[PDB]
Amino acid sequence: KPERKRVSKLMAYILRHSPEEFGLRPDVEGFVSLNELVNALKTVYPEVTEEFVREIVENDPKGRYEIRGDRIRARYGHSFPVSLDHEEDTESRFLYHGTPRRNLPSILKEGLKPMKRQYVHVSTDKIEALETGRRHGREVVLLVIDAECLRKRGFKIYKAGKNVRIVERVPPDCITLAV
DNA sequence: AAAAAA
Ligand SMILES: Nc1ncnc2c1ncn2[C@@H]1O[C@H](COP(=O)(O)OP(=O)(O)OC[C@H]2O[C@@H]3OP(=O)(O)O[C@@H]3[C@@H]2O)[C@@H](O)[C@H]1O
Repeated sequence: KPERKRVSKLMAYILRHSPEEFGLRPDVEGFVSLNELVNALKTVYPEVTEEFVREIVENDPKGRYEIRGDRIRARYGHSFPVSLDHEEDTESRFLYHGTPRRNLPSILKEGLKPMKRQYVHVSTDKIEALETGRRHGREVVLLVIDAECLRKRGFKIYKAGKNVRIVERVPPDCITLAV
């Protein structure tokens, strides 16, 4: 549990935020070579192996990582531009976003913005949305989003994880409730 | 900061 989480957090740093600090160059789809990631991870944790990383990918409860052959990427969460190929979510009526209550006045004025990432992240699941908001602060509000309001304004929603969804932005008129 | 830990 403890060693996997540390290696998994470093993987997220490398694959979403700072591949260049380790000498890696993602392609336009966000993939790096698997052996490159293992060698990068080894300069911090020298006991990491290809099989140990493959384990983390297959057991990740959110679907954070994707392996295609000898290539690996994070599926969402990037702060550098990636051309993702996820399928569109056309079925969800409501989506959810958890956030510290202190952010609500700004969000009611501007809607949800991607901030430092490329996309706004939301969830199909209320618990997962609230647990994500709790990363940033103790007092959290659950935002309910009308997904069809989003599609009507042209902001298509993509299936990035099991429950994770990404969208360009969420205008304030599409936030129906804050709980 | 699933954005390492010091
Ligand atoms: N207009 C506005 N004004 C002020 N504030 C705003 C805002 N519009 C939005 N905000 C808030 O700014 C924060 C950005 O934080 P940021 O970490 O970029 O986003 P999120 O909290 O959505 O997390 C994403 C992934 O991170 C985890 O890692 P994971 O476990 O792999 O997956 C999960 C998950 O999918 C956030 O509080 C948001 O409300």
